[PDB]
Amino acid sequence: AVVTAAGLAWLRQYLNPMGPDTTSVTGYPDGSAVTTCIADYSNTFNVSFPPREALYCTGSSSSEKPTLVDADNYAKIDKWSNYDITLCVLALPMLRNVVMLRLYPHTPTAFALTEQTPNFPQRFPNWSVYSADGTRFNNGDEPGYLQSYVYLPNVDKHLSAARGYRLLSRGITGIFSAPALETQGFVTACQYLAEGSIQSQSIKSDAVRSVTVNSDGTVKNVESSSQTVSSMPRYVFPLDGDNCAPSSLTETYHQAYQSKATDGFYMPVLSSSRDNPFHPPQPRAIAVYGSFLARGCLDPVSEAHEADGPTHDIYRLNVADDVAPLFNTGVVWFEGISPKFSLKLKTRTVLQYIPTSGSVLANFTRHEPTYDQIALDAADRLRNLMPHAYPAAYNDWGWLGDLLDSAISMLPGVGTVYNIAKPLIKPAWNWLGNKVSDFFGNPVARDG
Amino acid sequence: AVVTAAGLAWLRQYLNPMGPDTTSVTGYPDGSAVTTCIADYSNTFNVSFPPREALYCTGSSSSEKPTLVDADNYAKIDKWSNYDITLCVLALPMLRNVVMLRLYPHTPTAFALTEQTPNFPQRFPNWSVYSADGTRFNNGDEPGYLQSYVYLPNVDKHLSAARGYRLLSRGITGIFSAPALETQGFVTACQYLAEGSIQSQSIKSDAVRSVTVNSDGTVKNVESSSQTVSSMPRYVFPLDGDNCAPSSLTETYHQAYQSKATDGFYMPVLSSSRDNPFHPPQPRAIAVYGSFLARGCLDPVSEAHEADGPTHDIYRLNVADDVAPLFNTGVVWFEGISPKFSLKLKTRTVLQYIPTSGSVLANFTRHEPTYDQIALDAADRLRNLMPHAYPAAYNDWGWLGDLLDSAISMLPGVGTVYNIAKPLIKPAWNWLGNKVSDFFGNPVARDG
Amino acid sequence: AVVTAAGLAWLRQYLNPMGPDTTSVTGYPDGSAVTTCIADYSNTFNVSFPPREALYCTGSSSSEKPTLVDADNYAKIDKWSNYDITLCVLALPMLRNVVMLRLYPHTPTAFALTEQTPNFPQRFPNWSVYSADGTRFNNGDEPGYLQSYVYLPNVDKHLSAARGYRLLSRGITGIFSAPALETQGFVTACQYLAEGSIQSQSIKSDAVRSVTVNSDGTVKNVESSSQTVSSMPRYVFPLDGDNCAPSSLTETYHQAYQSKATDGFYMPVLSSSRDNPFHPPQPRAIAVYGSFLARGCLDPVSEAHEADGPTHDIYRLNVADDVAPLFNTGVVWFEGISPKFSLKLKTRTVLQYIPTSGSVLANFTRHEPTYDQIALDAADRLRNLMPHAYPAAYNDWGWLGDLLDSAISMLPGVGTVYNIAKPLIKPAWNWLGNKVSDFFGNPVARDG
Amino acid sequence: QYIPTSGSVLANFTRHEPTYDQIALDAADRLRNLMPHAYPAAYNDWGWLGDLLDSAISMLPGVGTVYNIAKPLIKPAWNWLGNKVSDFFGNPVARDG
Amino acid sequence: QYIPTSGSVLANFTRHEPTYDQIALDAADRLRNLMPHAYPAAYNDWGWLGDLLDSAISMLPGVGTVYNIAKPLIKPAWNWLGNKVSDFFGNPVARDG
Repeated sequence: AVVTAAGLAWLRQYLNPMGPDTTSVTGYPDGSAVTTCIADYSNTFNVSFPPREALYCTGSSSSEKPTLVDADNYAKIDKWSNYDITLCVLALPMLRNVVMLRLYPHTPTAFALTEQTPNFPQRFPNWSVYSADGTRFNNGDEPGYLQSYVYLPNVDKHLSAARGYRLLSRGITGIFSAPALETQGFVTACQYLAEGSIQSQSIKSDAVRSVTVNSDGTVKNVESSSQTVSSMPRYVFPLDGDNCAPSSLTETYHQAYQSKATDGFYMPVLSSSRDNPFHPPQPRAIAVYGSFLARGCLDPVSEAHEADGPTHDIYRLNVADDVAPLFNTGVVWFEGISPKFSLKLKTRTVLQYIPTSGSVLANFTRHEPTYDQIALDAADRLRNLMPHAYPAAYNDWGWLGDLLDSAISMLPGVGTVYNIAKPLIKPAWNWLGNKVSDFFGNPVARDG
Repeated sequence: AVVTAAGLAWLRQYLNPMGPDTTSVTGYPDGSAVTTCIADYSNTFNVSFPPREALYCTGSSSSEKPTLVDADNYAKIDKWSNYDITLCVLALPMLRNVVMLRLYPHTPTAFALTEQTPNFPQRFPNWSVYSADGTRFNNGDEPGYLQSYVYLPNVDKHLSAARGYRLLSRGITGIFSAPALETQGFVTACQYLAEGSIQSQSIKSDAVRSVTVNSDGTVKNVESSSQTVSSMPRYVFPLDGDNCAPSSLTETYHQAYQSKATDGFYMPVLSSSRDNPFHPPQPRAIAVYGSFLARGCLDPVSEAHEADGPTHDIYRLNVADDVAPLFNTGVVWFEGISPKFSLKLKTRTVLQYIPTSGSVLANFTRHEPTYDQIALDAADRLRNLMPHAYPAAYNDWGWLGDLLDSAISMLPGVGTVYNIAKPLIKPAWNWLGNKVSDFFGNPVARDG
Repeated sequence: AVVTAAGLAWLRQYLNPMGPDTTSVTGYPDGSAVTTCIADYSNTFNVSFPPREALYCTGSSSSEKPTLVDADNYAKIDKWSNYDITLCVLALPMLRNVVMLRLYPHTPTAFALTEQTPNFPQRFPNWSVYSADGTRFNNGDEPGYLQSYVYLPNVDKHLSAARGYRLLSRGITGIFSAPALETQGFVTACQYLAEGSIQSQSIKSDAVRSVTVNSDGTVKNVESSSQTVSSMPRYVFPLDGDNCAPSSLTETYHQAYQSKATDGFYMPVLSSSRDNPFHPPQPRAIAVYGSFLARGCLDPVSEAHEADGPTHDIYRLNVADDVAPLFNTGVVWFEGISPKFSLKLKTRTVLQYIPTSGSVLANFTRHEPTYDQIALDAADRLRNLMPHAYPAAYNDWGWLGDLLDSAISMLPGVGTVYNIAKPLIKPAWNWLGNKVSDFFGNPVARDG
Repeated sequence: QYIPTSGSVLANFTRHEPTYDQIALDAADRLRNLMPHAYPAAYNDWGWLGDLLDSAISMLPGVGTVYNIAKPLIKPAWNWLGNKVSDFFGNPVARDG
Repeated sequence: QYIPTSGSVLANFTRHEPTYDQIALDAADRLRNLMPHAYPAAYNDWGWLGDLLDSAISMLPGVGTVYNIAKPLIKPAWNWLGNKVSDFFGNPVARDG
């Protein structure tokens, strides 16, 4: 009838993954009664404007040939460096490939994605170029943007050796810096659930046409294999790419975070569900789910037009991974950034494993199947009222824990002993105008 | 620890969508903290025996040609009009295409469905004819029944412009009338969860057979492409068509509603789940899930017979839509109806949207992310004890709200302050014999 | 605010399916308000070392020919009978085919499964032989192990005649015996959730190659159909076959049961979820989910290598069934068993039906849609702290019910009236060393 | 009721409480001669049945009686043709259909 | 505000509470002649508005008044050029931009 210590610790690391006090690492409070090993991956990447040597092309040029650097089309990308730029990060719930970095000459109207599968998507220090017309880039085209994946290798190496896993928490911090007199820019952050699923797109086969004209050979096998079948199963994410523009996100979600660029960001991605069960590792090809062109049988049609129905485009990412289901997809945008910026990305991913016998993880297990129902209910309660992100320097929340968690742990049901803990009001997170008030009306003087 | 006003209003519109007091429209009480726009679609259709001009044929006759009216086989359908008829409505959870109307010469043994995909299914004012042998109808066959879809166009137009949606409530009313001295007939209504899912049926490819007999041409590519693959993914509904006969529904479900025909009906379709999350629009081809013929590997067989296993027939509807998951499928039957009847269908569908930026919905948003846990728990509690339908004129329930909702809002957990609200007894909804008693023993004198 | 009698009875049969006091049969406490019929299937099988007449081969030898007995390779299996053996039973949640028996000459390193689909898997009295190299067995190979399915025919016959079903409880008892002076051996038991799903494996089509060399015939249709498509949908179980070795199971799960062989076993398989909804019968081909060989797009690759990505092997069982979702998969191992053993398997499967009108089940319905929330919460609570199995003779648990269920029914939320029921401690189930203590510290003197 | 044959289908549906109640049998034998042979098709859920008729008549058999007096029992008048129907306790029957 | 035409797009967005409030209309008619015609672009969220100005002026109309006295109302001085701005209750306006 009261939150335990372990449940409270889990709640604190789940809501504040990169808070300074989160030193101990604790598991999900459900009493799984299974030997588990919890791993904490902290990584840091200094991302800036890439030089030409780390810049490959995804077109059919690098199709069978390995990665092809840019044949000194880098002049156009220098032209980008003349003006201000835009930098998106997209944190899908994939376990490895923690985030997708993307660099634009200027803010796009939507999070476009190429129809054709790219060639050799590049891990972070390298980038891959895409054309301005939303197609893959071969040398001699017009570069549209740069893209890269931030890859955690230890996560792969450990996920190989595990019966099951579950993501405990994940946080991404964006310490931003730029030369003095060029600190201009804005930052926007938003989380939302993009519930992926294993789907296969609808494709067509090819009808064989043989015309034997020989004196005895007159078979004429004109049989039509050109029917509609299902492609490979892929894990498909329904992120509304057309609606991931910054302004749309700000006006849609009330917990979205906005600030000047120098504040950076700190996104503690949150689970969208209430239970977090173990899953066997299942690396699959990831794809992102587009829109449909032909209305098809959305209108009265014939049998022949049942096939070309509302089939949504599926954009292959050419990246395989296993995803943490029920976790929010995060996205931040930096607009009007000076091209000679410097973003220090810090990712902290803590996740639980069930070690496979004889594997490396077996030597690190740590056994307390603690149970705490109240912590889970409190997390489900708090999901809908935490801000989506905070300034990069905003850690060690005074309101968290002894105040917010305690005040909200008395609401669930009537599992309450303390009569009243503390009144809870609606916080006002106006970082742009320095009028920030936390959940209890206390103001927030600037700590950076 | 007490139901709010907004939660109560949502509960009232969810349980009584077409009640007279439901003037205000309110959203799902989960505090989604998202800019939302709630739309209320009220539609009315006067359905009667169709004339010949509004009656098309679905056979291969109208395959590439557009819809083909009946070549004055309408004499047989007049013969139908000689005797009494039967009228089914099937309310699947599809957002548009609110209901499926179907007209039978006499009550069928099951809700049959054609194996071959029909041609040009018709929106309500028009109908489409199907043969008596459970096949599509070409001119010169024996007509078996008529079918049509009741289509809401504004729902489509708005669903185009939305990031996400969720169905809040849906009600269907069936005001029935007929000439005096021909009021004879019966009405039956039942709801049940038919949990659809995205499935692909198993089909076969075609093996190519080339016999080059030329002096140098002797390739003989006899390779067999005749393997088993997966067809298009479709949203498949597991409605037991073989068991949707009226009598079976009455004897299976205790909340099923039965009455004389003149009472009409009023079905407030209910959600089968406890949470109602947003979903991106996903129009897919709808299909209904049949039964299997060949037992296949249900018995010890060889590899070659693994393929022809228990593959269930999938009946394509040739209709594309996106469905409200977790909502019950409703069905009503009118038996022994005078053929010159008149049914006024009134559908009220209220559903929430997340507007896309710049779309029309953006001008109508209305922002109060109210939270009310007790309302959700009360709805989950009440799901299993509300009647499936009421007489068409039975609105403004005295027992609802101040009595039923209040009495049942004290059960959940022990989140209770008022000591005792009101004893709750088992109601007796015997509309046929005029012995109706509500949830508190009060009787129901006839209001129509 | 207190557990009902019906809820308590359901809890007792769910946790102790084969306890002597479980005479009455009761349904799931959710108040489904549906006409239901509960069936109780109790079966007994005396399994021992099979003789040659009941021993078929699964290789391509018995491909189109029906089952083929062993062409007196039975000498090698007698050689097995010279030494000690190993006997696994694998209780997947399939409704019919209650368990899979498997016999090994000596303990394997993993629960291997053949890549090629076997021929004519045999029901229990017969067995099917598999080669030592993990392939199907034709006469003249090296036999690796024997396998059979324990099939319940009445379950099939009743599942044909039902709108919907749900598994209420299932227990498997393993009364073990052997000639005196040969009682040596060990027994291990473990349950774990293997959440299956309808998946289709990725396969390839075949590219047609026609070279018309005729004077007028020069078509040369070289079109490539050799693309990647999806195979048949199958219900796929993610059981970690590589990690089902006995020692790994013992060291992974803390509730795993270990004892000397003569103790037998008694596994009350438990649901892994909290709600148990009805489902329509859906017999599908069952398959077990393997591992992947080629890393594919787990590394930066080209489009052509997106196809050969991490595709996991799917082992077809050549058995069709419909499964009880959310129920644990059980597995027991008997090591070092004298080859002339005798295992009396007793399975009790109790499950609910919604009868189809006019079917046989309709004559046996029994209507009390009892509701009991507390029983469901108590079951969810108890899931994680019950032992996975008990000695075959350990029934009629004193601690169960009046003590364990009562003590734990006061924890959920604060729905508690009795101040304190009884302190609950951590039980110590050390059956090997005769130091067994139940949940309240009381010891367990040996009852057999 | 059935006694299932071993291995038959009925064996899977058995339901075991050999309840004994002598008073119910005596009450049924008593009531046999004074129940109407039929009722209108819509006449179910008899108010007089059970808590009133069965209780009132369960005290007659022998002297196996604890409650002093339950309720006086009169001769009902089932005149369905003329809408003058009175049940076993004089209460009238307004038409329910 | 709109009255939607049947079947039109607006019909899907209707929102029904025909609220009546006479006092609000009278207060608006009263306030029309004494509000400034415009304010500096950054001058929003008026402290004097509503709880002070509307409340103080809602007691004037007729004698439909319950609260004895709300707050004295003086003549504001909107001198934005010289930074000598005083609102309707004499409180000054320090520059917010």
